[PDB]
Amino acid sequence: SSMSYSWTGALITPCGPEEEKLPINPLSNSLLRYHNKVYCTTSKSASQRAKKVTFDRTQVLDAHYDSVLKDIKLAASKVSARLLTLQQACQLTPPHSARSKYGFGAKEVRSLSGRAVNHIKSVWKDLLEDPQTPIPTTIMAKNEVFCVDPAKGGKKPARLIVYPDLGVRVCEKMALYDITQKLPQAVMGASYGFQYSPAQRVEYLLKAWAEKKDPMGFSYDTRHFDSTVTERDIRTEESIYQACSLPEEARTAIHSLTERLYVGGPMFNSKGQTCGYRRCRASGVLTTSMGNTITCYVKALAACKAAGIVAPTMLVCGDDLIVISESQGTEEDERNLRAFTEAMTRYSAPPGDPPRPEYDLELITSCSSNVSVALGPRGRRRYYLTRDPTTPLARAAWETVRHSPINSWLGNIIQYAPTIWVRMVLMTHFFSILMVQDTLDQNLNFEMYGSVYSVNPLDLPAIIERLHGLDAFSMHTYSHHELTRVASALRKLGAPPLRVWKSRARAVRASLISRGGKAAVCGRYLFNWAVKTKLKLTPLPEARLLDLSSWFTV
Ligand SMILES: Cc1cc2nc3c(=O)[nH]c(=O)nc-3n(C[C@H](O)[C@H](O)[C@H](O)COP(=O)(O)OP(=O)(O)OC[C@H]3O[C@@H](n4cnc5c(N)ncnc54)[C@H](O)[C@@H]3O)c2cc1C
Ligand SMILES: Nc1ccn([C@@H]2O[C@H](COP(=O)(O)OP(=O)(O)O)[C@@H](O)[C@H]2O)c(=O)n1
Ligand SMILES: [Mn+2]
Ligand SMILES: [Mn+2]
Repeated sequence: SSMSYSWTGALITPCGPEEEKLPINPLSNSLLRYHNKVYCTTSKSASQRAKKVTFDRTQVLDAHYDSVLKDIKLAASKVSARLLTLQQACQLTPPHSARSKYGFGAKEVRSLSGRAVNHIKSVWKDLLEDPQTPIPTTIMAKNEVFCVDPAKGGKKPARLIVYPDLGVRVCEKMALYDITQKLPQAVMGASYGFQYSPAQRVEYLLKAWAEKKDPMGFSYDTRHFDSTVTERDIRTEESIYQACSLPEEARTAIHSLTERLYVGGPMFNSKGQTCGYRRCRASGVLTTSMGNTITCYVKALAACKAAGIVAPTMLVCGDDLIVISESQGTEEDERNLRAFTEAMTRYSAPPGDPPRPEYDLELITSCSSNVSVALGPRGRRRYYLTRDPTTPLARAAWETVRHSPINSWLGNIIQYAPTIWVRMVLMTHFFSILMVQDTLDQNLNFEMYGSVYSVNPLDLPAIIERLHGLDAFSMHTYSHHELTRVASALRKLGAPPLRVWKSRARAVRASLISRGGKAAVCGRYLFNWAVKTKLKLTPLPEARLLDLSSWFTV
């Protein structure tokens, strides 16, 4: 039926500058050596990304989907949501969020400057009163940093980002913000993924695998998900929102937003030229993650009914998906996943990689992360969440005039603290730099789902214990997979081997303990793995005092 995009063929122009790599990346050139392999996407590769995401889509709904949708709209019916006040909505604007054509910006919006408050009042009135005219959107390349893959044809092209004006975005929060904070949890329950700390996520997969008598899991990511959301998906989700107990002013605005923005609108490049028209999900609206994750839930859950996936347990993070279910022999299980894929493709959510039933939890990957196991001193199996370190390393090497990679180092040390690569590579380089910089106690930002939290480098031991527990400073024997992947990435990036890092880590332990105080606790804990004779670490009193709830939620 419907064509995802159409293109006037104007360029997808960049937004401001696109910083270049420098001839010395002086923070990360003691980390890895092949700074050529570390590249950043760019509006140049936008034309190529355009060509891969455009295609006529044909959706084929059936009674499994119809059944599922109703059980979800009934789950949504249990919801009460409230409008956000124009001012609440305003103060949710991120401090550096892209400014408005009408000369004002995140600065003024969060300050409740009267100029903006007015123009946003006039936006929201026109939202309620006119429920048809399209809302112009801006399309721009997305810039993000990757390592090259010569197997994947070199350098990825830049993901497309489409978003409305800054005044608009605040009204989406007035109409919809409250729903984003409740509906995914009300519809899916524990199937909802973005509520779990890494350890909590691991506990869930473990709980699920254990309660099958013969489990079988697989993962599913949809190829170019933002472009396979059809106009009927986006309206079907508006009727999921409308299932909720809402005030009448909200429903009007919601409906107007769906008709005028969400189901599609003309896209403008940064120079203003009409760039094309969009008939799919704009990645950039408030509902981008709620909408993906819920649309994904039904499609995948209906396709589950359609394949005869037995006793399925689901974990949905955006378009990524894990399904630990009941096995029907290796022979039938294979057959079902084809039915799954076919069903999904019939729903306009075709995969990039054909799913495959797996029977070993380490071999199942989704959300770029997998589970894994290590022994401790106790000879006892401890499970953790790890991932391919090739990209986190690459982003640890992004140094330009304008961006310093250290926040990224924090982010990883926090998120994948138990990993052999964080413990032995990142943590080593982190403190090694901070101490020489003599900024070991200057605060750092840790970013996650758009929230930023203030984090001080010397608190890392108690933070990591509240999130991962003391077992994180005692991982004895890593899996043969992890050992191979970590080795493999260090080679691929010209970083020194893990043997080397053990020598350098010994040193950082010395200076850290020799600074005493908090620095010394970082030594004895974060680098206990490094020493011939391990100190018996005990709980930290600070750990019990920490509130890390909203970190890994939404
Ligand atoms: C609602 C939401 C908002 C986010 N906002 C920001 C932000 O403003 N600035 C920033 O630097 N990072 C943002 N992120 C990414 C976030 O910081 C983490 O990196 C995120 O958990 C992805 O982890 P990952 O790279 O291992 O998953 P991935 O390997 O990237 O797999 C993709 C899955 O994770 C989600 N995801 C990954 N990257 C993003 C992204 N930029 N935006 C939205 N979803 C993403 C997708 O929903 C998808 O389900 C956001 C993530 C979510 C889910
Ligand atoms: N940096 C990012 C990455 C993904 N996303 C969204 O989350 C979805 C995840 O899809 P993905 O990461 O597997 O890549 P695609 O399949 O969309 O090409 C995207 O379609 C986008 O809608 C985003 O909004 N910002
Ligand atoms: Mn995808
Ligand atoms: Mn994905």
